[PDB]
Amino acid sequence: APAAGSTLDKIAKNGVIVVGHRESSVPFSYYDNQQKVVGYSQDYSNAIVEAVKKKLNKPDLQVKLIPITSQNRIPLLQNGTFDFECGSTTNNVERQKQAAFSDTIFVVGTRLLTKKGGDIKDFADLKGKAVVVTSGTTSEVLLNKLNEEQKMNMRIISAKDHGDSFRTLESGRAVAFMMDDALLAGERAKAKKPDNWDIVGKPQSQEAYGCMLRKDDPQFKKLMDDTIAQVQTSGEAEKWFDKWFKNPIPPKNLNMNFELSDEMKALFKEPNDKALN
Ligand SMILES: N[C@@H](CCC(=O)O)C(=O)O
Repeated sequence: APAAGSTLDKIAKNGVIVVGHRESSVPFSYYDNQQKVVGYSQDYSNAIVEAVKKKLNKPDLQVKLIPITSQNRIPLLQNGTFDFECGSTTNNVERQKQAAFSDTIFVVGTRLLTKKGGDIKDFADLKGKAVVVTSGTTSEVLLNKLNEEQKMNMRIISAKDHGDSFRTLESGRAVAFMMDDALLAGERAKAKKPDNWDIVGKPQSQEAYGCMLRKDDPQFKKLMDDTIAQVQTSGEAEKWFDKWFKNPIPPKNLNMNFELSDEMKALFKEPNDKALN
């Protein structure tokens, strides 16, 4: 039975499960402009919600969706503003000190989005340039460290969410947008002129996405991991990948045209929660 102070206990006592979600993490957790929060990662959230309803024997359990940001996700998680979220949050050692993560659901490389006809081809070209990044992300940490350690004299602009960062680039307020490659492609898919943007540069890091939940809650993590494991090992995860990464997706019916890496296929065979950092 759920111990006091655990998430399942909180949900049962409050009579509702609070699902944190993203507004601009395409195509993981975002608004489809059809009144729904959708995406590859959100699909796991829905599966986890179903598992919770079953586990607690509450078929009519309330489900409340609350938007979160890269910057406020941990503080909101810690005071229980939301119970868990599946989106584009990187699982790393530092964050494990403040939260817990489910088995890995995606892997990304941190790169740059910039104009095709522009002069930015790699990270070295960013010296003395204006670069935008989303507040509270691993890319912001990496970019600031690179700026300091390599004395790049970059003017770093920190935006509230990925769409804001992209629009900063699109409107000429920055020459490049540094972020997880999948997210860069996601913002490009919503651009006024998608073809005008290229993802370039050597990845500054390889990062694993995991649904995030509160730390020291083994029972809720188990429920989430068990749900993820069945989705991945059954072949359902790949079907979700194809839907969100190989077919037209909202809100502009564009295609990500991504391919599932052999590494991801290996993980789907045997799910695990190892932080890549
Ligand atoms: N995955 C990175 C950037 C993307 C995001 O935060 O939504 C992070 O967790 O910081």
